[PDB]
Amino acid sequence: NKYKRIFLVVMDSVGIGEAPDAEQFGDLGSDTIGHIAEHMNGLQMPNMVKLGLGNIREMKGISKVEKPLGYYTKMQEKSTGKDEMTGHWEIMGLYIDTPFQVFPEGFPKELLDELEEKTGRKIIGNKPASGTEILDELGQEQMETGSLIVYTSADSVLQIAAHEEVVPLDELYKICKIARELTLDEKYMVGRVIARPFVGEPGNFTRTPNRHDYALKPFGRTVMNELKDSDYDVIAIGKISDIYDGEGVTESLRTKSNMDGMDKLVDTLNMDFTGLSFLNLVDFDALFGHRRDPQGYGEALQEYDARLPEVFAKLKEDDLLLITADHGNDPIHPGTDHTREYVPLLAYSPSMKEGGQELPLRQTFADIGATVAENFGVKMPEYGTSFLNEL
Ligand SMILES: [Mn+2]
Ligand SMILES: [Mn+2]
Ligand SMILES: [Mn+2]
Ligand SMILES: [Mn+2]
Ligand SMILES: [Mn+2]
Repeated sequence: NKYKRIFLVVMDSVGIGEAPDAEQFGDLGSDTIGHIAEHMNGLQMPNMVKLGLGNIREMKGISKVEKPLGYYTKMQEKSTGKDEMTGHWEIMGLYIDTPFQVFPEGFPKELLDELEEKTGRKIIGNKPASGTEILDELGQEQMETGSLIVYTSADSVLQIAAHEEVVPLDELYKICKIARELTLDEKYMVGRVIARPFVGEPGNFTRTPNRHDYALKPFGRTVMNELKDSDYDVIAIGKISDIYDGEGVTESLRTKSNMDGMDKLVDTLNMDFTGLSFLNLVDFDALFGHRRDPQGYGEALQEYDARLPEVFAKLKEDDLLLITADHGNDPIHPGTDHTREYVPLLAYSPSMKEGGQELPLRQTFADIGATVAENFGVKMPEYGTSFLNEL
């Protein structure tokens, strides 16, 4: 192998400006890093700058450097959709024609009618809401009636809440499996069904850790599958295992925050492994992008950047660091959905004694998968062109 270890970091939703096909999505004018930089009167990201972030694109507080530590470019999404699954699945070598849908006005009556028909239960709610909000509003009615609270987030999810003392957990799980079956339909294609059991009394409801998820497997065997099948380590950090439904994962490390994510990345740097360490930093998307909070997003990016020098110090000559994103989620954009954007790509190894250069623009996210596959000598993905030789 050229590199013994590849550390892949997805800064979730950290887009670098509208893609050529942004108009189709209602995403004209969308710039995630750029609008955040303007809100902050200049972003403080000196370590990303040293890597060459400004060399990809100059933004307020983010300037180009004469000698970037590593190679740099941006990537264009080839798949139809801009959702959580699509971006990650493409990164690992796939092409996804069928997008996962979001439901800002709730689910179609046709879907909910069939769920009622199959379960013999009434459905209430049917709106985007946080767990706390929907239980405060509907928890009591749910307890008294034995109905199901169905709700969604700003991402492609269908969540079903029921009180543990009113609907047995095993019955809730059975209902979620039915919902999972009904939502494998492009009429209303849902990424994830989530059981949301709760306990307590009116005015004091709490969700329990008895949450179960019902996810879809990637539409194809991924580069992670190939690595695992060839006895390489595939260490998933954060939501990565969930996103791929465990496919090709050899170890999964749960994280509770972006800072915790970086701690787990550092943990993997300290591990003797051969293969891929794959981190998703989700706070950018989950806390700040969807909530249209440019201040919080900017603070999070600055907190993330400050962690990087320790990562640089720990990288070995035969380690490669790859930093990218999955889509955009511009915190100063209408609505609550993602934005169709280019994503940055930074590729750094301490063995790059002369620093890096500009790479040709990556025409699909699958170029990452192709590079990883070529490095470890496993079956190449159907899509994607490796840039390993350029490094
Ligand atoms: Mn838009
Ligand atoms: Mn994402
Ligand atoms: Mn999202
Ligand atoms: Mn050196
Ligand atoms: Mn390309």
